[PDB]
Amino acid sequence: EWQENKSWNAHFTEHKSQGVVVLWNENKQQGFTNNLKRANQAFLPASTFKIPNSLIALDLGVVKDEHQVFKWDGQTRDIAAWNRDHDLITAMKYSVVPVYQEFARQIGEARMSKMLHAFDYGNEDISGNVDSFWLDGGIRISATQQIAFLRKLYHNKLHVSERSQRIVKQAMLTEANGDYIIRAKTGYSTRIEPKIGWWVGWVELDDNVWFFAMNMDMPTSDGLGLRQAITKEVLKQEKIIP
Amino acid sequence: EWQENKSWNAHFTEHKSQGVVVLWNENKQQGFTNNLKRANQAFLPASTFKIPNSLIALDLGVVKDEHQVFKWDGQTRDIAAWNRDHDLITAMKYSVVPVYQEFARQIGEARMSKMLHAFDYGNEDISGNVDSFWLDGGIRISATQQIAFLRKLYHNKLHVSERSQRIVKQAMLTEANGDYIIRAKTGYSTRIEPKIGWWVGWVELDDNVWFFAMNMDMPTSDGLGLRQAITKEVLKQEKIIP
Ligand SMILES: [Cl-]
Repeated sequence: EWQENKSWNAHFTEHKSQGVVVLWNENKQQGFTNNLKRANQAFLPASTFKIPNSLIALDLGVVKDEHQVFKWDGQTRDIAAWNRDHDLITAMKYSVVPVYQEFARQIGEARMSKMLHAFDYGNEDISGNVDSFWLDGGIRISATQQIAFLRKLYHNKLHVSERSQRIVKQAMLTEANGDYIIRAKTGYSTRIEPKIGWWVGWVELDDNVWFFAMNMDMPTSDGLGLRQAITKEVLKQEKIIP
Repeated sequence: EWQENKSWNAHFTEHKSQGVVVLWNENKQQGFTNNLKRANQAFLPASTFKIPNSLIALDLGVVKDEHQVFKWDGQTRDIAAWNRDHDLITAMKYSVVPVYQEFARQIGEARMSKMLHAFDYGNEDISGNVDSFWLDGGIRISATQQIAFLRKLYHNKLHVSERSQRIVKQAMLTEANGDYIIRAKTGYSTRIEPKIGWWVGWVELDDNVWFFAMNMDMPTSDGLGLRQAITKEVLKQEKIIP
């Protein structure tokens, strides 16, 4: 069941922004959003694709464990954090595209396509460069589809090993305190209009889990922090977090 | 190699307290403490024993997974947080002794003894009530021994399944942000003098891990927050965290 709560638009308007936030109460099995249409609108996943990419890479042995070092290829790139060695944990934390482009090439398009079908991931279309299709290729997914995918991951019900799903959920760790735990992943699609930013994941509470998926128009990189800020304002409004 | 930093005693004295803080730089394989003598002094583990107890219960199947509900036994206790259903995550978070006492009874004395010897855990002496020996029994462990045990857990080198060690490290999650992750467990020994408080765990950074183990005299519960405060205060002085 899905209910539309348009009052969340205040958080977008007050931040000179436009987008969608989708929430899912696991205990009640009930979803909420401010925009039904945009919640089901299909976008490029961008770096949110690092979640399924990690799962496949781990299960195929392309990645041994979360501490296997992937050496810098020496090429200086704009993002200074990319110009260094990384493991799975830091590669996720800093959204290091080049490391995951190497994962995709070793996975290959054949295994990438077939294993993404097992996840029921978006339109299941990887047409484009095997190492950039989630950035300028044919793959598309909606916020509600992110939720469905994330719920399977949380419950270890994706068709990969439990170990791989545990490692990725560890690598998704973003914030934790005495009130909640957030496991999530940011995204930032810029190669194909409209430019947008993602934040998908869930909030773990003592007695419930709140899955979330949001995307918003991102004409400039100045507003990237609004992906998390607007989400936390919805969470606060619903008394999910203090 | 071990170096003594007596300047950290300022953090204990200024709080009208006495104790030890032990740190271990994993990358450099170097330990630091304010009191070499007390760093090797053995105490009752108290609720810090919930770490090995969780490992044993998981590995033996006493606990299915981290979300298996353990129903309240109906008995009202002083700590209100104990008077409710718990899973492994919340049982750790709120140090629910009674839930872990039932684990110990189901593990049994023979399997408990064998597993602690495999862990090289303290003096490996479980004499006393099988469901309270870590509170008023014969088992003893020092701050340096806590580190050594925790390092095995971090590296999945303990003699249990990798899954068991991953679940417990998940259950140990205490704090996480863009700067560090803390996985730890508090302790509070009161049944046998001297009353003390524990905090054992480690700090995960991008490029290093800092294991820590601290205990301090705890004549009254007024100073339980000093377990984390004094630890985070040494970490601050040593430029480990902001
Ligand atoms: Cl975790």
